[PDB]
Amino acid sequence: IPAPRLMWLYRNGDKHDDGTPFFVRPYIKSMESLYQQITKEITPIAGPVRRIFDQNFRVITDLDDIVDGAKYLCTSGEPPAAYDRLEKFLSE
Repeated sequence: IPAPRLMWLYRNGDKHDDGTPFFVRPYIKSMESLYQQITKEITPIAGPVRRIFDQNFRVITDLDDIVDGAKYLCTSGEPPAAYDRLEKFLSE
């Protein structure tokens, strides 16, 4: 049983978002449960979170795929924002 993994959450389309740290507690078992807790934290101006992308724009489909310390782009069902809005999300 791992310790709670850390996600650096980025608000889709908010080019000034410097990232919001979020700890995935071990009880979270479904994606919708995770989306709900993430929505509470970052409150996207486009509605509750429905999609989370890693920095290679792969959609997260299961909790086991989350990487401690990785950065994630959260959308409300829209595609990722234009590239020039993604500089902070995409920086190493």
